[PDB]
Amino acid sequence: MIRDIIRMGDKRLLRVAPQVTNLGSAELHALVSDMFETMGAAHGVGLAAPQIAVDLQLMVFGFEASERYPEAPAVPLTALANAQIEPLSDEMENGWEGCLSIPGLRAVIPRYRYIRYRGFAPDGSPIEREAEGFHARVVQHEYDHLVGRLYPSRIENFDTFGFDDVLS
Amino acid sequence: MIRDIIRMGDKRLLRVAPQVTNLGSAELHALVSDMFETMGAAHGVGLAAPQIAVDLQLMVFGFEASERYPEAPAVPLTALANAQIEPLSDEMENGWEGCLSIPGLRAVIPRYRYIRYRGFAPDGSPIEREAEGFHARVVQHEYDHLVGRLYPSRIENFDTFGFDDVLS
Ligand SMILES: CSCC[C@H](NC=O)C(=O)N[C@@H](C)C(=O)O
Ligand SMILES: CSCC[C@H](NC=O)C(=O)N[C@@H](C)C(=O)O
Ligand code: NA
Ligand code: NA
Ligand code: NA
Ligand code: NA
Repeated sequence: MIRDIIRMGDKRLLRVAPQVTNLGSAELHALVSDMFETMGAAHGVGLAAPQIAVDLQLMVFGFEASERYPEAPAVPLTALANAQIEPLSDEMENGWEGCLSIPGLRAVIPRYRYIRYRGFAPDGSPIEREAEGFHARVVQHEYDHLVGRLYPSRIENFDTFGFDDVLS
Repeated sequence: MIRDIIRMGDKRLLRVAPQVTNLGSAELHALVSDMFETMGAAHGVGLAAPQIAVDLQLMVFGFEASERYPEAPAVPLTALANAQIEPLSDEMENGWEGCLSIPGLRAVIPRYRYIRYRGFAPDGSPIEREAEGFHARVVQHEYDHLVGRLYPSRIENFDTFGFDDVLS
């Protein structure tokens, strides 16, 4: 079932989401199914549960290939609960992001180039991976959603903030 | 003639505009006529020349009444060239702004509560006024456009940044 994506301005995107506690459940599998479906219909590369007004530490992401980010390597399709994230150096990297809760826009956002993330797959198997570049960025971006944070609060150069069809 | 309003992302909104040097001219009157017309069609309370891709220190503003800002007192309809602005105290005030170059959005922006602004009417008569509250805010907002600045770079609380129909 495709869910409605709530847009910036909605208080529900500003919450700190509680943990998932129903790993391996039919309810959770259904929710993640919906998230993948919803992410697909909106052409996202990630999607965070709060974006569909469900207050939980849960995200999905990945693609074989992206139209939006053609140079991006494949990122494994992943559903991740109770994510925690750790930078593996201080090195930052700028890159383009946009948000489905902020349709039509993008900006350049600095993110850690290298991270580790940990959590659980929906069946309850533990996940821990090191990630870099775009893979890392995506997970940081989704992580932010889980703590009530959106990319505009991280823009440093506002000359890069603009509409997709316009930006130059 | 209604002009196209360029949207955030366009480099032309990021320029520092040169002075108007054709006060009292038919060309300038025509340009301001267009600006008032354009501002009217888009339901603005101000509009800055760079928003219609004309690189000049020129702005129009004012209304008898605003649907968008019903509590706002009338601000005199004004066309102002070569504006300069001076705060009259350090007191700041938060209020809602939106931008026609950023359709659909608004945020809370701190502005000087009290200013003086100076410049010329299109016929070349000098204008100097003291202004407060909403009158002041509008002129600051348009002034920003003339130096390559947009309101997102002044947002301090990003919880207030959001879509019009959503914000709560
Ligand atoms: C590259 S980081 C952006 C990840 C998000 N998911 C957000 O919750 C997107 O898929 N964004 C799309 C819309 C994009 O960047 O164009
Ligand atoms: C109240 S300050 C906003 C002034 C601008 N003019 C900008 O160049 C507007 O008229 N904004 C409208 C769209 C609004 O605030 O809703
Ligand atoms: Na928040
Ligand atoms: Na975008
Ligand atoms: Na600028
Ligand atoms: Na608005």
